[PDB]
Amino acid sequence: AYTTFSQTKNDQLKEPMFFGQPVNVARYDQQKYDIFEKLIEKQLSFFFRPEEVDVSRDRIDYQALPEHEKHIFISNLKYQTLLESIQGRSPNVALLPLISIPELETWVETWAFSETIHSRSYTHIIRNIVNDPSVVFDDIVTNEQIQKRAEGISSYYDELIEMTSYWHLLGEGTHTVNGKTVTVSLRELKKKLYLCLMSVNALEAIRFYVSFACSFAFAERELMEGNAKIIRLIARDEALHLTGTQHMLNLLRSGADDPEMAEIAEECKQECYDLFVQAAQQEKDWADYLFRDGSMIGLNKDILCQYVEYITNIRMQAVGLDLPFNTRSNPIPWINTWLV
Amino acid sequence: AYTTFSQTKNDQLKEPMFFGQPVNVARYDQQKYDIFEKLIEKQLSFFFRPEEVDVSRDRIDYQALPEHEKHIFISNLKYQTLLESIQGRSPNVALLPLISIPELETWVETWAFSETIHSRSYTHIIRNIVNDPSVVFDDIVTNEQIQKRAEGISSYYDELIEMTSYWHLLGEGTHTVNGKTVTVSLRELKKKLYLCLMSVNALEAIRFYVSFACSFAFAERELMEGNAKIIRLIARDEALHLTGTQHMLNLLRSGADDPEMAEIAEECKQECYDLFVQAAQQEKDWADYLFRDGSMIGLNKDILCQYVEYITNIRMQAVGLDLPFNTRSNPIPWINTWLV
Ligand SMILES: [Fe+3]
Ligand SMILES: [Fe+3]
Ligand SMILES: [Fe+3]
Ligand SMILES: [Fe+3]
Ligand SMILES: [Hg+2]
Ligand SMILES: [Hg+2]
Ligand SMILES: [Hg+2]
Ligand SMILES: [Hg+2]
Ligand SMILES: [Hg+2]
Ligand SMILES: [Hg+2]
Ligand SMILES: [Hg+2]
Ligand SMILES: [Hg+2]
Ligand SMILES: [Hg+2]
Ligand SMILES: [Hg+2]
Ligand SMILES: [Hg+2]
Ligand SMILES: [Hg+2]
Ligand SMILES: [Hg+2]
Ligand SMILES: [Hg+2]
Ligand SMILES: [Hg+2]
Repeated sequence: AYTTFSQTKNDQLKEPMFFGQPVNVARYDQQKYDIFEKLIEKQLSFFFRPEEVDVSRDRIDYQALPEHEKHIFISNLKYQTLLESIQGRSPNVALLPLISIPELETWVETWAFSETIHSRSYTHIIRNIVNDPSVVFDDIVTNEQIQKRAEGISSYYDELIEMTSYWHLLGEGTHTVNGKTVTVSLRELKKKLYLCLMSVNALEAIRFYVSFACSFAFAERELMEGNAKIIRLIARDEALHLTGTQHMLNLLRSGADDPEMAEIAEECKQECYDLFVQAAQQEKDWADYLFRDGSMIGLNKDILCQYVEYITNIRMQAVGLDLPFNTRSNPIPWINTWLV
Repeated sequence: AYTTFSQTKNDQLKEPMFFGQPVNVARYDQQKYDIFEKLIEKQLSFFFRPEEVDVSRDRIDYQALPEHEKHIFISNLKYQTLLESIQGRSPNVALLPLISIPELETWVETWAFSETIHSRSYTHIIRNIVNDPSVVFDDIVTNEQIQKRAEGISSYYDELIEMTSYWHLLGEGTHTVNGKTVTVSLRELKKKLYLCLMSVNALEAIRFYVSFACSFAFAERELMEGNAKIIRLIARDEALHLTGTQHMLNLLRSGADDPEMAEIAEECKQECYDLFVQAAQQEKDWADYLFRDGSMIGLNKDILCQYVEYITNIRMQAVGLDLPFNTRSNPIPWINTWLV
């Protein structure tokens, strides 16, 4: 079972990242993997207050926007708000019960906390550009075009969480529950974690970044500048989150942290590849719904699909997956002015 | 049954604090109880960076400190470190999966996050006053006297977590797990959550404050000035945390939230009372160990016991419980100087 304070004195430097003894003492004078301590420090140094950013001129810019451009901006904003809602709670609920080294535990909480600041940031923006925020927030849960993503994301988390509970409650083996056989395998749980981490890595590395291009395109035309300033701060944080997931995945696949995981990762290689491409395709399909009533200056369906493939190739190569698209240089070099 | 993003469009203003539909959209433009949004805002305004606080002078003070005084200072520090390690992760693992309103969800994550900063604060202090931090940190896990005082904390959380897992996995009813009859009652789960909350209230409002008195006793001597600055920052946060738990508990008691919780609070009033009496005794029994090699002017077993009864009565009255101890004046008025 899981415990909030394992009574066994253990060498936290020798535990695997996940599935080892639950973390007891929270100390930061030493780490098995210093990268996580460096990320905690950097993230703490990046704390910011959304409410302090002036977004008053965004309201007029928005109202002045053509109806199709308002649709593009608001749709994108809703999607970002959805992702931050999930990322503020999920890393904690899903990973905290499985982490066995202190630096990773605190990094996860720090990462999750920064995501909640991002959510508060979007509330700040929304309240400053529309008369009734409720209109926007309610459309997030039910928007068909948006939910054809949250579902896939929430699924990986939910499945991992459920299997984690069965593991902590019953342990490994073949069990019976109300007339049904329930099999609990640590190997399958480890796979569920790897798949979930790969999914979150794509979320942090591609899903967020595709939306940033949408927001900064307005900023290039000197519009929605308050929103832009807030997005730059958020993007600065996501870069850290992506560094974290990449290190977790690379440490797990190399076999240096857990030989079994490396074995499992090699085995589900094609699955992770498809999972990554699927996310890229979902971002691609959004472009259609996004630019249905027309596109705008500096951004269109074609340019967006190009950027998705460009970014996807980079991210997949970063975690050892084959490149799914033809190589090319950045289709929108101007984005570099706004990104880390 | 738990999900990271419930697909049902629900009015978050009408959900109960706990056990309702899992929070989907993280919005901060409105709230059922604005007190939690006010707490989030305040806690964010109190963000501080421990490592900035100079504690080099503390090393000198500590070493030049009389042996028995080093024992008192270090023992108190190790207990505080234990509580922060627990409080940094527990609210998230035990409460997040059960919260149903966005303002409370984020407050818990913000509260827990601040506790991790407190943990980092203690690493900063420990690493700077001792030659080998590993001796201190490892003793935290094995020290029978420390685990004796904290007995009951991790246990409560762990029980709530297991029962919560059974609830999410099997739902309400009587089940058969591996041939054993397992009963899952929402009513009983609610009781467990309520008692866990009263326990955390006692931890935040009593256990932390008794430790602050020991720390400030040195500050009164113009010693351990760096530690003192940090403890003042920590105390500032704990005041918000206990304000939060007192409000959660009293709102539940009022019957304005979940009607069943009002019934439960009433039914287990003797249990609530017993929790405090037990905790108070634990804090007192700790005196024997703390002052085993001698005490200090103004800080001894009798004074500690008087302070424990003093603060316990104050805290119990704040949540509507009868007072177990004889009424009395503050035995250490000098502490007011350091608090608030
Ligand atoms: Fe974010
Ligand atoms: Fe992120
Ligand atoms: Fe604390
Ligand atoms: Fe606290
Ligand atoms: Hg996931
Ligand atoms: Hg995940
Ligand atoms: Hg756009
Ligand atoms: Hg885009
Ligand atoms: Hg995989
Ligand atoms: Hg994948
Ligand atoms: Hg594409
Ligand atoms: Hg393309
Ligand atoms: Hg508890
Ligand atoms: Hg609790
Ligand atoms: Hg004390
Ligand atoms: Hg009860
Ligand atoms: Hg009670
Ligand atoms: Hg009570
Ligand atoms: Hg006493």
